[PDB]
Amino acid sequence: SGPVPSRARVYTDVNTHRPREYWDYESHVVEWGNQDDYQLVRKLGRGKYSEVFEAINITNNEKVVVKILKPVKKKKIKREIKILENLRGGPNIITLADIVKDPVSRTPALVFEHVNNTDFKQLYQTLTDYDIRFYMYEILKALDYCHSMGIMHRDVKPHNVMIDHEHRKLRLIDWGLAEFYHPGQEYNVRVASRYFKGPELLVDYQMYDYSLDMWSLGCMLASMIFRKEPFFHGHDNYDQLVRIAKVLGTEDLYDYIDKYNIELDPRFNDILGRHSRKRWERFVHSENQHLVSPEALDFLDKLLRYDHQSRLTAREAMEHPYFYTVVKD
Ligand SMILES: COc1cc(/C=C(\C#N)C(=O)Nc2nnc(C(F)(F)F)s2)ccc1O
Repeated sequence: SGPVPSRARVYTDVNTHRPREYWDYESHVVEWGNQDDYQLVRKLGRGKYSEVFEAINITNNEKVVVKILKPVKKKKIKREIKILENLRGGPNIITLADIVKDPVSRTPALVFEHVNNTDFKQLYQTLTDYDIRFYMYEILKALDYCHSMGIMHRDVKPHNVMIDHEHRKLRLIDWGLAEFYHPGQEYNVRVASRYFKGPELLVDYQMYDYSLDMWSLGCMLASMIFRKEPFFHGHDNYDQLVRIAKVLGTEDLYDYIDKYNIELDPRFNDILGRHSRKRWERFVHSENQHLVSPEALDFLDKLLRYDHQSRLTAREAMEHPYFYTVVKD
């Protein structure tokens, strides 16, 4: 009895066949740079796990960004550092430039390339149909890369997608929640922002994979093309699943949990209800129709599936007709 196991349908065995040093981040040995190379200019932001500063690298006169990690498990720190080093140079992956020991926090400070960002409230108010297709494709490059390298991001959301719109430059950031995918491994479901959490997380299914990121990407896409941010706006993790079910319907939710022999929290008995699956056209109106096309809706439809094994992979997504109009390098 109990839930049915699951495996990724792609990149299943990447970490199996890479050497142990690649994924065994607990044994990684950090090469420290010199903290005096970087002069902090201003604080950019603060989160649960870090503070971020604009800085100058006074050895080359280049702007950088410094992420000073808040005290946390050595394991979580080494995990992020190892993942960043493994992915460095990949398409639209934020580039780790240095690692220093901050003298005040006495924790690692990660030094990254500087991206001249516009925060996603003003940007998302402007982006055209063409812009959204372009930047989605750029996100997909990053996701196929990290998935192909055995890593799931697990925190895909607008805040973690930096865009310097002037230079049409995109970087996927904050790999602090990212993990190595190992077939059969059970993972923490307390990942991703509420609004971007996949159904697998919301029904407490731990044996998930790269396809989690594709659900999150779908949530981003829906918010952008329908001009509703966030799209699934739950007030807590339970209501989050109810909001999803009011769109995707309850019958396919039950098919999903029945497939994996998953049982819903009895707390859903009085709040879930019975809901038909809705057609995506109902979210189209005169103020977002310029961002919507049959191709957009089909693409969105193929990302937002309950069954994590049924979602487009990043590579499959890049083959979708939605991207036919995007100029390719
Ligand atoms: C929060 O985690 C990260 C954050 C960042 C970078 C930024 C953040 N947050 C970042 O560069 N933010 C900026 N905000 N304004 C910038 C400006 F105005 F200087 F362009 S950069 C890079 C890697 C990370 O893992």
